[PDB]
Order: sequence, then C-alpha cells, then structure tokens
Amino acid sequence: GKSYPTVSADYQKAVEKAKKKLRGFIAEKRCAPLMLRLAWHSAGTFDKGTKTGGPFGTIKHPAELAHSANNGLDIAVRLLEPLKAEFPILSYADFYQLAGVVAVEVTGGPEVPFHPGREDKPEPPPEGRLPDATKGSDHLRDVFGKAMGLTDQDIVALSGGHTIGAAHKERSGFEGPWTSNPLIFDNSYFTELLSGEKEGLLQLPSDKALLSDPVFRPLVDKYAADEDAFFADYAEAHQKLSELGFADA
Amino acid sequence: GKSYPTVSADYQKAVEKAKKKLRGFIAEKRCAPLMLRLAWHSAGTFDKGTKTGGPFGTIKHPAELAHSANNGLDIAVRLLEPLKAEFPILSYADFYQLAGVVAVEVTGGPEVPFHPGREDKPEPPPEGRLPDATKGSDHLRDVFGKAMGLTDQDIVALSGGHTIGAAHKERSGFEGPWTSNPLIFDNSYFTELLSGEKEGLLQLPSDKALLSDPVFRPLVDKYAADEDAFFADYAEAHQKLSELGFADA
Ligand code: HEM
Ligand code: HEM
Ligand SMILES: [K+]
Ligand SMILES: [K+]
Repeated sequence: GKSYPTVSADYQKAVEKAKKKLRGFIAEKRCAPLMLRLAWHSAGTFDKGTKTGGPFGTIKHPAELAHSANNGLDIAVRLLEPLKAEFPILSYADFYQLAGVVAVEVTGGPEVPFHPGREDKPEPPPEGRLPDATKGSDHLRDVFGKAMGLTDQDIVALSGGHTIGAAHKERSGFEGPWTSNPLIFDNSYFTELLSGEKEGLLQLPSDKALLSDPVFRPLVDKYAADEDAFFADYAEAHQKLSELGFADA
Repeated sequence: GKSYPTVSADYQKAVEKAKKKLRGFIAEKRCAPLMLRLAWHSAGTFDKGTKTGGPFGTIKHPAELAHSANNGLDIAVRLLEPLKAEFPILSYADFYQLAGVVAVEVTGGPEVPFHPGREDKPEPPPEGRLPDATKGSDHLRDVFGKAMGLTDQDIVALSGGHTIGAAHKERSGFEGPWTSNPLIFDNSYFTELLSGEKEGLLQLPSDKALLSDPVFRPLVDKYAADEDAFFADYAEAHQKLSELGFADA
C-alpha cells in the first residue's frame, strides 16, 4: 500500500550518483555485510501499532548507537560520513537504506528496488526492539510480525542476509561467518543450516529456530533448493523492510 | 472529551467499599504521600502521540518498578496487595488511581472526582518519561505538555502534590519534606517556595523553575495567596492526570 513522495530532480540525481559511489566504496572497503546490518538495524525498530522507529536516520544518533544490539555499527556510521557529506541534499535515512541495497547488489545479490523520500526524524525509538539471537520462533514472530508487520515468509528470507558477514565476540559475543564465502550473496546460509554444524561456521539459536518451525522449515528447504526463489523472496522482503513506516506504514 | 465506560453494579459496589478501606488503611499506615506518588508515576508515563503508557496497572510489573524514577514504589505496591486482594473484581489500574484520590482526601485535600473502568494493560511503557528533578521549565513542558497533554496550569497545581511527603536519599538522592506539615494537604508548598529556603525544607531545582517562568510564577502566587483556588485547580489537574489515555485520550 505504498505511495512514495515526490522528490526533486536534483534529489534523484544525487541518489543515482550516491548509488554508484556507494558501490565503489563498499566494494573497496569490503564492508558490505556491516552496511547491510546498518540498514537492517535502522529499519528493524519499526512498531506498526505506534508508528514509531523505522528507517528514518536515527541510528547515527549516539543514543541509538549505544543500544547493545548496535555494537560495532558506529564503525559503519563513521565509514560513511565522508561519502554522505558529498551528498548534502540526501537524508541520512535514504542514504543508509541505499547503502544496504548496494551492499546486497555488490556482493552479487538481487537488485532491491529503491524509492527516495524518507525524512530524518529527531527521536530514536526506545531500545530493545531488535531480535534476540538466543530466542526462537515465537520471539521472531513477535518482532518481525507483531512489531514490524512483516510476514513469516519475510522472516526466513531476511534471515538469509546472514549469507554474508560474520559475528564478532567483541560485538555480540558470537563469533565467525555463517558461510564459507561470506562476501558472496547466495543461498549458502540455507544450505549450511540444513547440513548440520560445519566446523568453523556459525549458527545462532535464532537461525536454528527456522529448522524446527512448521511454517519456516518449508521455506528454508525451498531456498536451499532454489536460489532464484530465494533471491525473489529476499528482494521483496528487503524492500518492505527498507520502507517500514515510509510512504504508508 | 471523556466518555467513561459502563461498569457493572457489582463493580461500582467494590469501588465504594475499596474507597472506604483505602481511607482507613492509608490513614493508619501514614503512607498517603507514597500512595499519591504511586498514582502519579502510574499515570505520568502517558504519551498522547502514541497513546502508550498511562494509568493502566503496569507499575506493579517488576520491569516498571525497576525504573530508577520509581525507586521505593515497590514498597507502595507491596503495602496495597493484601487490600487489593479483597477486591478481585477491580483492575489494578483503577485501584492505584483510587488510592491516589484517597491519599489526597485523607490528608485534607480536595475531593478529586473518580470514574472507574480503566483496564490493566500487559506492557509497561519504556523507561524515561517521568520528569527529571534537576531540570527546569522547558523540560517540564516537554513532559507534562508534549507527552502527557496537560496544561501549564496543570503543571503548577500538580507540583503542589509536594505539599505532602518528602524525598529520601536512598530513593531519589534528595532528602526531606517540602513543608513543615507533610501529612497535611494545603498550599504550604507554594508558601515555602515563595519565602526562600527555610532550614530543613526541600526545594528541587524543578520546584524552583516554577518561580522563574513567566507563566508559572503568577500561578504560584495565586496558589500561595488563595488555598481555595489551589484546591480547585489541583482537583481539576489530578482528575485529568488520573484519566490520561482513559475514556478518550
Ligand atoms: C532474524 C533475527 C536476527 C538476529 C537474531 C540477528 C542477530 C545477529 C547477530 C547476533 C549478529 C552478529 C553481530 C556481531 O557480533 O558482529 C548479526 C550479524 C549480522 N546480521 Fe543478523 N540478526 C538477525 C537478522 C538479520 C537480518 C534480517 C539481516 C538483514 C537482512 C541481518 C544481517 C546481518 C548481517 C549482514 C550480519 C553480519 C555483520 C558483519 O559481518 O559485521 N540479520 N546478526
Ligand atoms: C513536576 C515534576 C516532578 C518532579 C521532578 C518530581 C520529582 C520528585 C522526587 C525527586 C521525589 C522524591 C522521591 C524520594 O526520594 O523519595 C518526589 C516525591 C514525591 N512526589 Fe514528586 N515530582 C514531580 C511531580 C509530582 C507530581 C505531579 C506529583 C503528584 C501530584 C508528585 C508527588 C510526589 C509526592 C507525594 C512525593 C513524596 C513521596 C514520599 O513522601 O514518599 N510529584 N518527586
Ligand atoms: K555466502
Ligand atoms: K503541607
């Protein structure tokens, strides 16, 4: 049900130019997984019932950066500031979601559609809305479903964002990559999830919860078997995520 | 703009009977100021914009009791549990606001009108909405005005609740009573505020802020000069406070 705001031609020019510079920067710095995380944690605080939180620029605020769920994302914010300063017309809100869309594209994933127009809001949401890696399916539906308003299908496909990147013991406490090729966006997260625990590879309890839920497990199976299906469902879910509370939510 | 819900006759019987038992209990235990504080801190978390928080029973939850603003109110909650258990039909939400109305009446203050029907909600609001004693007039309008939706007049009159009770260094860190007769509800809070700092009596920076604001100071002056006016404005404000988010807000 989205109705995206009109933005000036100069604004659209800056988007296009920012998108290209983000590709080169993110590729050079090898920081696509951290930028995807930055985009997700920005959006993932949306609560449909109160219409608070969401991808509106607040993650750069030191008070939101201090949320323990956000450990290490100050690095992300810092890395992007010089480039953002080249695009003063853009909202931080738009800039961070664009970086997430680009992070996915330059690691070889699907092209997530992007619509500009998000405004930078003044107040960060309360801490505690992002998911707890130590919990399971009920918790996941509470956060993605009851708060953000995404579907069970969205939960599984977005979990596949872990196909890139790694945990760090000094940030969450968990450690290592989910896949053997953590700078490559593919369906390997699901393939590893199905094969058991491979030495050196990470599985959060929240990942494992997908294997035991009667709705989530068919989806893991479909994605492990069909990367195209994964990419389609991923692109849908990431667009919805990136637009929570925006242009009608 | 209130439209109060219908409640059963058995519910109204329990209100009337609870009101009388609360008088005797609160008088015997000399805990009227702590019960007023309990009622206020229950209500004072309302945010009109999101319609979250407010006098809906959540302060008895250990997670809300743990808010540092609420230090010492677990005592209040404990004191009331035996009596509440005599009125299982009543919501905790109604019971705590009734105790606040009674606390004011048995110390000799105005009769604040009371309407039953508040429901006990499952989730406590985020911490941090209650006012900071170390701040001033802007802060007060942010909390009472922008969040709760009360008037500048309401802020000054409700500040007069400090005419009963005292701070404790092991609860907020501040210490002592605002008045020489802290179990007597009268306009003495304003009279002391005007006379300067009397030895042994407390003034928070938030109290003092009332003296320097061009809207609040006329009100302090009116109340110090006219206790009847104070009681009228107090009764209005406390009813509005006790009904935030309830029966239309
Ligand atoms: C489903 C529930 C989720 C939980 C419990 C969760 C939890 C975690 C944890 C604990 C970390 C490691 C942080 C560290 O120590 O560095 C992590 C990292 C990561 N998360 Fe998730 N996450 C979830 C969903 C998501 C979603 C929906 C996305 C985006 C589509 C995502 C993208 C990532 C990425 C890319 C990393 C790697 C970061 C890096 O390499 O530095 N995650 N998550
Ligand atoms: C206006 C901003 C307010 C601030 C900054 C504030 C702050 C404080 C503080 C710091 C304490 C002492 C807590 C302790 O250490 O025990 C206190 C106590 C108290 N507050 Fe206020 N308060 C405010 C408004 C209110 C309102 C609106 C009411 C109710 C009408 C109220 C009723 C009381 C009462 C009765 C006590 C005495 C409690 C006792 O004797 O144990 N206050 N407040
Ligand atoms: K991978
Ligand atoms: K007094």
